[PDB]
Amino acid sequence: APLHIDTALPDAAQIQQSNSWLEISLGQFQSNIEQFKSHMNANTKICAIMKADAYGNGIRGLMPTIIAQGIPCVGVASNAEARAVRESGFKGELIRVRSASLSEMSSALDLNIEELIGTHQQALDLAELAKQSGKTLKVHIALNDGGMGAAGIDMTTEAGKKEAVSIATQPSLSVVGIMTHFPNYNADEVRAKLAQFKESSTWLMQQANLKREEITLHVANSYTALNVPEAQLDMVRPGGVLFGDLPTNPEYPSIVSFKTRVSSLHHLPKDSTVGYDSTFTTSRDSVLANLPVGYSDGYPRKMGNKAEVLINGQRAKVVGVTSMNTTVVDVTEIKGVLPGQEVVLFGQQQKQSIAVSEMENNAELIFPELYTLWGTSNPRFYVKSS
Amino acid sequence: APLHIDTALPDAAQIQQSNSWLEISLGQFQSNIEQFKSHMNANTKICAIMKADAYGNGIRGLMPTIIAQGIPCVGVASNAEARAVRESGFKGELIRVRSASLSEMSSALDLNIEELIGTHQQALDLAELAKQSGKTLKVHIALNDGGMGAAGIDMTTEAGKKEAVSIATQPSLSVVGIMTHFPNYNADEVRAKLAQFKESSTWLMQQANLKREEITLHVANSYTALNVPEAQLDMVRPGGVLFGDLPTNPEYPSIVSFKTRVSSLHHLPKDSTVGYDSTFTTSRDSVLANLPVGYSDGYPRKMGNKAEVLINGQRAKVVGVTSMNTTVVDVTEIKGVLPGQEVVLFGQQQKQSIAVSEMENNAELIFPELYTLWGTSNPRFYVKSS
Ligand SMILES: *Cc1c(COP(=O)(O)O)cnc(C)c1O
Ligand SMILES: *Cc1c(COP(=O)(O)O)cnc(C)c1O
Repeated sequence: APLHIDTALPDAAQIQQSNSWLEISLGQFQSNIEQFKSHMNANTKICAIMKADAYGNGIRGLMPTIIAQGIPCVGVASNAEARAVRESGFKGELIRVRSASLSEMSSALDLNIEELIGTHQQALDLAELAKQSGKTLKVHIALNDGGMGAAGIDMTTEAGKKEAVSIATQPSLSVVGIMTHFPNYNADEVRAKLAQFKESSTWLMQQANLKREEITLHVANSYTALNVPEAQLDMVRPGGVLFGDLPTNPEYPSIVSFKTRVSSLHHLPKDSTVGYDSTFTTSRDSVLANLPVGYSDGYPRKMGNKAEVLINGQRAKVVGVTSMNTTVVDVTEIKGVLPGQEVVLFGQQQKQSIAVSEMENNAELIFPELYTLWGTSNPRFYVKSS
Repeated sequence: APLHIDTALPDAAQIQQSNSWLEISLGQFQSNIEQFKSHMNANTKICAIMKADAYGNGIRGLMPTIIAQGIPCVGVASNAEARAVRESGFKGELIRVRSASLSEMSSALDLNIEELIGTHQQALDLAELAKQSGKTLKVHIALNDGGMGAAGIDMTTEAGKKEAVSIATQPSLSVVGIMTHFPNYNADEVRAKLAQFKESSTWLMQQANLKREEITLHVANSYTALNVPEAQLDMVRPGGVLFGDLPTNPEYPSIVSFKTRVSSLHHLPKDSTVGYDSTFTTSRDSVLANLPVGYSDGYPRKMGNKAEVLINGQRAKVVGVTSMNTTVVDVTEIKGVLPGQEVVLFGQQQKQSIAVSEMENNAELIFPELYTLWGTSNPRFYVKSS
């Protein structure tokens, strides 16, 4: 992950001299948050998950919305993300959504993160940090009732239960939450695992003399919070849906568009090869648009000869493989095309739209694989309109 | 591409609190440059191609080597890259290796870039910029003899030849180079296209009254410079080989390693699912290492259930799919594993090595697709040893 999340919010002139960029619809983000809120029980609170620099959309540009919406909790993964969240002035709960090394946790003490622990050694390490800093650190215990087998303590055996109790009774730590995480969007499976989580967390609280009314039980990602409402419990952890990436729930549109522009227009006669490996040959006298975007910007090699882009409200085929820095598009039949015109790689333009499924099929990746790396590799412009 | 290339060269403490990082062997880079130089004719000069933030390895950390080695020319793609090169104090020739929009070219005037033009409109636009800035701008004309059909002017028709002459005779521009670029690593094809390039460039110079001895003819990328020596001409444009990514020439080892560390160690009984979509189930009582790296760091989803990583000098299988931020590895049979230990995702560790072909097969990407996005998504540490 980036060591530092740049403090700049790119302006129009800066975007104008960028090769490619992301356009983030702040209105759509606000709308998605408000829509999501409308479905939450009165007794659940929201922890907005902002890992991977807010799912590629950018923590620094989105935090003022999180604050204006009065969201009480934010989740992050890296220390750079924790810093960017606190630098926004956010003074609510900040949780880490993943296991973090001791070196990560120790360097972030000033940020008041509630770490996520699932092993005795993590508890021991944090207890020592607490001791050395003269404070009691707040933690969430991750349980494995969801069956992720990743961050949590599995309690299906005697040894696992014993380890769980050790975590939960560690001196110098305050257990403020107990959680799990679900691996699938199957509602029946989530309901069965939710029941098991309630059993496991109740048992653990009994064993460690924790008071239920002081513990935040939380299990729900975006899918679960909306589609298994009884799993909302004390707090929900929506990430993708806020950004409009919950594939089961298309009523939350994506907030991200990926754009470039036509650099140059080239006349190429019939029977001319295009691109590395000469994977395409013109079948007619052609006009090709040269776009200064390539796989190093996160537009994959596989897009060539498969994808279409939008130029002047019309679909144009990507021809030849995409190079490290350049993409070539056939604009032979597209009317009105000129250098400098905006090109949509993902998003809408006039009456045309590129679907998420289309992107996925062409890239042979899932959508977040695309957009998280778009976000590390391109500036974000926050559009505020409508 | 990034709008700004961070000015920091991460130190050990900063790396220690990063989740994942790249290790760049400066010694290997120096060695690769010196080895490459040993094969260049006395009359050719070197333009080190440093696009995509030096192929993910980082312009700012590598420029002092470029300068110490007395390389006279650097090539870049984005304006941010041009800035990073000039900010190193490099005062040699700076060329753009791709078509760039007018908005890009106009914003970069202070950087003294020699732009790369293949259309009349680009020539006209730059001539106007020259006029308005009271100077003569230096340009390279891209020709299509290589058959890339991307940045160049195709001269196989009368109209193409006429456009080429218009580019080459534009008032207020100084043609300092004429070039092409080859789409394949086939030496016989490169030789045939080289002959055609010599014919086309000679004709163009005659038509526009250009003086051969003042024009730099250049056609060779890494592959061509080493494997078709007669194509070295006046200047070569090596990128990949300097960084140790020329697949035909393994005698230039890769300068990049991708690393993380063990965050936590988890005991998971037999018949336990791991990861989203529960694509893996343990067949025995297991110990799993949780690594804080995932696809948002550029370690693809497809690595799960396919790849191995190196921990304590031994290979360990990645189990379940990689998530946005986390990777799980089976260390059940690995002896000596402890939290905090370094993990090699790509590179060498003790007697083990992960091959480029292995990476490619597992990720279902070509190597530069991986490393360019590693470079935008992780800090670089420059190792200076041996
Ligand atoms: C990312 C993550 C979430 C949010 O997941 P979405 O499917 O994007 O809503 C919630 N909890 C944890 C532990 C996560 O890692
Ligand atoms: C990237 C590029 C090069 C260098 O290519 P390698 O195969 O990495 O050596 C040379 N010329 C142009 C025009 C390029 O775009």
